[PDB]
Amino acid sequence: MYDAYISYVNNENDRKFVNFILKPHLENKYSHKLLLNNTNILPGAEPSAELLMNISRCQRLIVVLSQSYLEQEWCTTNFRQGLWHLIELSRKPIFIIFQSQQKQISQDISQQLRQHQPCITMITWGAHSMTPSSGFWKELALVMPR
Amino acid sequence: MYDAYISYVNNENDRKFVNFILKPHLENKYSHKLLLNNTNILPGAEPSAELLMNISRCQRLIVVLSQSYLEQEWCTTNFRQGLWHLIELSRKPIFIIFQSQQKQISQDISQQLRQHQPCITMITWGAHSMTPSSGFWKELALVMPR
Repeated sequence: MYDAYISYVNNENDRKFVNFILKPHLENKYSHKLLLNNTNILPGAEPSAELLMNISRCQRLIVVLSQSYLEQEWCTTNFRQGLWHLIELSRKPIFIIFQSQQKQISQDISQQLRQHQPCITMITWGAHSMTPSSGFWKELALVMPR
Repeated sequence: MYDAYISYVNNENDRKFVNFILKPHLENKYSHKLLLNNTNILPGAEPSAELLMNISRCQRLIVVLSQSYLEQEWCTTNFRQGLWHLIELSRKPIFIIFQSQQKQISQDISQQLRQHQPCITMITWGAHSMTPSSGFWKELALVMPR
């Protein structure tokens, strides 16, 4: 049924980005019906129940992979296992990272994300974005359904 | 229409493996209809003609990634780009490698294949295999259609 599933953590910056920037744009021009939650989709580095039951009715998975998101226990203790689970559960999860925060992204996380690069989409957000013609919205459009 | 696409090079070992072991087994119990060619699917490290037109009517891609296969030009000159094209063209290409030949496989290629590990399937062939219940045939069954 749904076009995408949006996994984020509920840090102020992140929730304004999800609810004011991203959710309105994908719901308008691209006509999408979105599912989204700010809980831990990988408790114990194993898929949660809400995610196991909900993802099967979503075509894509967008992770708002911020510094606050990357502080979660699965991110800090077994990012490979969780990334495996994401890739295996949706096929081509999209990961939104932030140019301002890439300072903070630890070595192993950036390497794991580039390593799988054809499989996963890495989208980056800078000052350039928000103009609907943008590297960001171009990329996110090409990886969305139809 | 087709279950799998089998890319091999036509070195003695390879064509006998494709035609006597693999094609008969996958076409029997697993009821598969197989497409296969021994030409270069990545000329100039870009998809060939038959591969682009045929792959759209195939659900899986198996590469018989032997020592002889890896001597081809795209393998030796731009294996990352060709692997990118494969991942982008089929969704989870399967790569059959040989335990006897993993000896000969250079560093960069083995590591590129492990890098993408959730996305691509790596199946390895040893003395154990050919018993239809096999680490090999179990794995190859779990990555095949339905």
